[PDB]
Amino acid sequence: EQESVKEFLAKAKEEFLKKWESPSQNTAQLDHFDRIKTLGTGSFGRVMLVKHKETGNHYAMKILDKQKVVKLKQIEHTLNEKRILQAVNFPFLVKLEFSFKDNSNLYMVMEYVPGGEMFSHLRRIGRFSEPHARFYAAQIVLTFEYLHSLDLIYRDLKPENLLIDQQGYIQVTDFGFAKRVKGRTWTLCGTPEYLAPEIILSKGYNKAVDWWALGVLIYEMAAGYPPFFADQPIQIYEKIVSGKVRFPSHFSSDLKDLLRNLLQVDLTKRFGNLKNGVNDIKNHKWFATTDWIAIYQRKVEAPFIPKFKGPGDTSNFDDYEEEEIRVSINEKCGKEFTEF
Ligand SMILES: NC1=C(N)C[C@@H](c2nc(-c3ccncc3)no2)NC1
Repeated sequence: EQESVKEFLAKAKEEFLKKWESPSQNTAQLDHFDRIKTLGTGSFGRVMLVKHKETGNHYAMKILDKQKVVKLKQIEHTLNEKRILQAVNFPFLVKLEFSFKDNSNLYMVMEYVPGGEMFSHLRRIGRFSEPHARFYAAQIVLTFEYLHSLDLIYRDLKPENLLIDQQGYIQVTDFGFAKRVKGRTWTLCGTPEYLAPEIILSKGYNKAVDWWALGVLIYEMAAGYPPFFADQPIQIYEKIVSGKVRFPSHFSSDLKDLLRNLLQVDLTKRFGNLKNGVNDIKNHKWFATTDWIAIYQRKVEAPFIPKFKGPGDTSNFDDYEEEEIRVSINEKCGKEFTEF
């Protein structure tokens, strides 16, 4: 508990709270950009590569359909996402540069990270070596230390949401389930393979669900597949609440010991949620070679640099059908999104 770390987190919370209490709004508009390519797509929104017409800079624009947000009951979650993203600041979190709305849509304009998703690189290589997995895991440990000290839970850790930048480091994206929480919270949300047992059982839960998800991620990076999988979600949930996990023989003894303490079904015994907090993780034998300050300062040479030609290259993302960005002549759902 060195005073330099305590003072760092105290200042981090001061700066977050000032932006949290006075958010920015309406800092660009759609016809300031040229549309280039669809980078991914979902049930109420998509992400598109765009170019700013006056500066030439590239950005990733997240577009949400207001009517579909209402129908799928995601109003509060969408308002959480933009308010948190405009208030945070950390080396491994993606930067929000603009936000605005119009008659039909909500827009969040982020920095474009051209190296692609961790998911693509993991599946192409097969599995990551333990030093490679540990480089990425250390970045997530520091990011969760930051978020939890601001009373934020993240709730969507998985390889699809971790983007690899030009230096080989992580940028975390997608804050659609992130929330400010003083105590417990109760919403059923997340991705099935990564959910903690207390979410599945409809209990009130806390930041310990992020430390469970870190155990799932480290297992998946080091093995090539997640610890709990099956064809139907109900079958995945039965394996999770049992907590029975089998480890490949190539895992080191230190790795198995860390994973047994992160994938602990009893949340009151889980690493990250004991009296010493994150320091039970930082001081574990599996992290003995990690220089925590050098990682934060980005002074460690990364194990892998993505191949791409420049800031507008899309070769590390995949191909989707290209659809219109339509804006109605009439305003939709104006009252619901007043504060956006
Ligand atoms: N399943 C999900 C994806 N598959 C993509 C992800 C997301 N990616 C970006 C992005 C930011 C900057 N540069 C490139 C991409 N923003 O959100 N949302 C969830």
